[PDB]
Amino acid sequence: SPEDKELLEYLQQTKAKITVVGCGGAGNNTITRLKMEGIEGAKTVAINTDAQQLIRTKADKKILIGKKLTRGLGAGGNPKIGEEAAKESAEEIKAAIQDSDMVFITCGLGGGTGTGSAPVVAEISKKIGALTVAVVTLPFVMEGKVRMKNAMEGLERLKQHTDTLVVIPNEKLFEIVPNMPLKLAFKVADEVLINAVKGLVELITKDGLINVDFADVKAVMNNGGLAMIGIGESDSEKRAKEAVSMALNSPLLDVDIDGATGALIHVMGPEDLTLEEAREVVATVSSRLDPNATIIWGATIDENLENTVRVLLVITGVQSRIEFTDTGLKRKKL
Amino acid sequence: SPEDKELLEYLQQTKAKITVVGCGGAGNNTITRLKMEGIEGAKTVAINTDAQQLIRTKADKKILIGKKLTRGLGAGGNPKIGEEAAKESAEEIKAAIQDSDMVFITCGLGGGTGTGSAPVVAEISKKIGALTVAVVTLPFVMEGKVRMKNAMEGLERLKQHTDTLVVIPNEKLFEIVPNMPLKLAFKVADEVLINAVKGLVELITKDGLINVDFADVKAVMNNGGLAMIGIGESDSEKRAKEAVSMALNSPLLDVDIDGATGALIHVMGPEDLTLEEAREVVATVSSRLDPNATIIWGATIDENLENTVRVLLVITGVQSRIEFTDTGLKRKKL
Amino acid sequence: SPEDKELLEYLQQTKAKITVVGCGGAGNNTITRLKMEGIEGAKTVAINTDAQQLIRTKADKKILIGKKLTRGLGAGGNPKIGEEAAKESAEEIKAAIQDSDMVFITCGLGGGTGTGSAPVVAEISKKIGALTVAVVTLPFVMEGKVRMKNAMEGLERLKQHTDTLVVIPNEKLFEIVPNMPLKLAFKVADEVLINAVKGLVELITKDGLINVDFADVKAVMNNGGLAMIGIGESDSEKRAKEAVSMALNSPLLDVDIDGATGALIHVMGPEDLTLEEAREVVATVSSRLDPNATIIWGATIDENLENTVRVLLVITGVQSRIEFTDTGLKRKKL
Ligand SMILES: Nc1nc2c(ncn2[C@@H]2O[C@H](COP(=O)(O)OP(=O)(O)O)[C@@H](O)[C@H]2O)c(=O)[nH]1
Ligand SMILES: Nc1nc2c(ncn2[C@@H]2O[C@H](COP(=O)(O)OP(=O)(O)O)[C@@H](O)[C@H]2O)c(=O)[nH]1
Ligand SMILES: Nc1nc2c(ncn2[C@@H]2O[C@H](COP(=O)(O)OP(=O)(O)O)[C@@H](O)[C@H]2O)c(=O)[nH]1
Repeated sequence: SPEDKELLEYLQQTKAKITVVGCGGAGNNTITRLKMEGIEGAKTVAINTDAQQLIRTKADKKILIGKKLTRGLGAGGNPKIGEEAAKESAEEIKAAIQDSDMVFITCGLGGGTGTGSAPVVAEISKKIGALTVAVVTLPFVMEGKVRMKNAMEGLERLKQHTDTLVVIPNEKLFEIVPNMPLKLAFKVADEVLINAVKGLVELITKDGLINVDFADVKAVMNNGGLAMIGIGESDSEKRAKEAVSMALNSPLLDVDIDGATGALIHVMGPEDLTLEEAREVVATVSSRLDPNATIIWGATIDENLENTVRVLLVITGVQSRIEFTDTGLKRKKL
Repeated sequence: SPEDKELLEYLQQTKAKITVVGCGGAGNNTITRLKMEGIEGAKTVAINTDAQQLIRTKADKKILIGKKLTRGLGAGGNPKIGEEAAKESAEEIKAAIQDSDMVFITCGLGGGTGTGSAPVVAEISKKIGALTVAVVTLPFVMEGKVRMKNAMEGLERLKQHTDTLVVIPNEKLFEIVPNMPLKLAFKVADEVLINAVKGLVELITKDGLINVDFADVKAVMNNGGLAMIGIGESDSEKRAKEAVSMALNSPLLDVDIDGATGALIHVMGPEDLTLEEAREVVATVSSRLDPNATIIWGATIDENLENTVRVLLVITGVQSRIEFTDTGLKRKKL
Repeated sequence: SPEDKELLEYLQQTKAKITVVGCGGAGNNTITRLKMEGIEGAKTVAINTDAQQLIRTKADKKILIGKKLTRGLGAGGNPKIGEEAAKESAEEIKAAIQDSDMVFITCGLGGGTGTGSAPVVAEISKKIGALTVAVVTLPFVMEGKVRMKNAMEGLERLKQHTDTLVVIPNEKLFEIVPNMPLKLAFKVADEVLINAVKGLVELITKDGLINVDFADVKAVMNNGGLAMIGIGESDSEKRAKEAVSMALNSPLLDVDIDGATGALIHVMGPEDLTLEEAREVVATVSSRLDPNATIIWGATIDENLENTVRVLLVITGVQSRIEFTDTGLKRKKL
């Protein structure tokens, strides 16, 4: 029977179905790059309340949300509209992430479409029973108080309908290249973003020097509460050791990780990458979290990655370590 | 791309998408006429719990609701059944008004299908984020106490899922042609209805001596609370002046309009209609509402409208001026 | 018009649309038999969280629920998973029972897919406004305390989204053939089940010596609260009298029926079945319930039913007569 045959086939699926949804201009901007630089095994869905941005975007599926609310003309920086536009198009959004086993909601918090629609796309995803993960940034302080109070509130809302929520405070990007002209500001942030997102998807989707079990990912990530990134990499010949300290020290991991469970580690390096450098990476890390943290890791080889090995680090469940003030992420004072 | 092309096209839409849903026998009866006399740019959806009436109706789309509840055999005057039949067919109803920018729910309150299903079609419409407007009548007192207590309760329910709700008390039709035999009763009511409904749709959809901005309509109507009609027209040569006083005095505007915001004014007249008579119309009106009422108006020319100019008047947000007793609309006593 | 023609046709439907949904292994097992032995006018839908069982099943439609939650690999005896798998696939489940006028949810309570998914399929059915009926069993005591505490809780949950819920305690199967080896245990239970389910469907769907009005069924069954079965049959020549006492005495009707309203009686017999034996059957029964119980009955002739007449008995609204302890159905002590 065509139903039995279909059933049989189902059992043969070997790969997890990952869909990436970018919201608003920045999120669409991100989707456009993954769609070009390629995002190993993942479909891209861009959703915007602004038709012009949506149109100049490159994605697998485009959805103009808020068609009656907005008119294809933007949400004017208003999270309330981003939200209704998304609520108004729930069906359509859900129909795009419907078959995904895992869904990543990415965007720049602070605007109206992203800040308002991300929590909506997230709650819709959770309903269809998918692994809901958000890799989202916080505005630069230069952008002002209203942009951040809005970003904060969005983060809070996004917290409730998210399995794991990865926050990247653009402000620390300045702790990485101190005298950056706002120009690069958003170009650096663009980079960090595409890394955090691609680093995570491939860690789960790209064949490495280890089989990384989606069932494990789902296990851990199912409870990443509030996670934070760490990126590091060494040109030198003591790579692993330097790439993981860089990472463990990135100003992006702006949190006290001592009391942290779960972690996802992706070491990427050239063909001369060793399962041992990977392990070095993993233990230097394991050595700093709760003694029982569940750690997911993988190791992939990157063509264009010269003599270097990057080390993406996603430390989860740090929400008790942080303070959600409507002025930003404040490292908790107990 | 077919998605981009589509997106582009979207931006070119110039006309608001209006769908008119008539519920129950009277509502279906109304839809049948708009479908014939033509309702400038608006699709008609008739929904009934009675297959026989539905069948003899003329509409763009027909929906037999309550197919399992009822069996295509009516709701026997019961609002409770009108409601479940509609709740039972929500999906189907929603699929018919799904793309509308604006939805009009029309019916004769007092029966079972209309009284029960109108609030359901209204809440469904609001969910899809459309401009939900109801042009609905109240039964004649001859019909009795049960018919009205049911109509009242329906009006209340309809209040919660409606952007603006236009009430037409058939009882005042007698204040217009005093010794009317019940025959005409429903023939007069039929007229007033088709006017209130067509007058409003064309005001928004028919090209006049002024561009009427749907964005303005949505603004005002988005808050018409409880509205009431006024119809007037003058054969004479001081038209505007006579047509707007007639209107301002119609026994149908059975409410204290002094404290009213928003209003929609549609003056229709022969080709010799002036933008000035229209303005006369509008100011005589503006002069009687809150000094800051938002007034939407338009002016269209009607072929078959001899030497006359009709003046439809929809005064909104008068709900504080009225008393909802389960015996009818009582002009509030503060 | 194709819409009018369609409407017309609708009015001509003469038969109620019955869909039977079996959940989990036992439920799928049951569906497989009705699908083969044939279930007079009823479509079969098998739903399972385990692909292997689903595949070896025979049904009109198969649905693998919990595809993201479970992975086509079972629910491991967990009701919590049976539930999420079903909640996760609500749309798909609903799309299969969507046009039914009546829906039967059948399964063996105690496992994870059935116990968890039956209440979900039931609440979904009630939403589409269908006659929701469950013919479900309770585990044998040999299976242990956890299997039953889970079955009990499922029964409770199933109570809330069910029009009438028919419980068959497998434990009393031993009061019928006392020294049964667990082998037959489940083979006897298999029989009783296929009878209770087919007996009820045909009583409503198979042409007998009486027109049984679906409108009556819906009336009664709409309020069967907690029902219990009785099966009996006589080889002899005083059939009716013996078949109805057997039935009235079956250890399966483990409840005090004196205070019971409604009942459904299906007497099946050979071609020499009399409308009078049927009436004998019905009055011996009527004589023992509340003096105003609404009794639905029918009478059908069965080819392969030698000189015998079976008598299926479904006595409804006995929930006040029973005690729901998380160790089984205890005949209430007031
Ligand atoms: N990385 C990155 N962030 C951006 C970019 N443009 C804007 N943002 C950030 O994202 C936030 C929202 O901007 P935008 O994406 O335009 O918002 P929306 O379209 O209204 O949802 C801002 O507060 C910025 O910090 C961009 O090109 N790259
Ligand atoms: N204008 C108008 N009103 C009607 C007509 N028939 C009934 N009504 C009114 O509408 C109410 C409901 O009647 P009907 O449309 O038959 O109700 P339903 O079909 O049961 O929902 C009555 O109480 C009447 O006042 C009609 O032909 N024209
Ligand atoms: N009649 C019958 N009952 C069964 C059969 N297998 C299991 N059961 C009963 O149904 C309950 C659930 O078993 P199963 O159908 O495997 O559960 P599930 O697949 O996990 O939902 C058990 O506790 C048994 O009492 C069978 O073949 N026939």
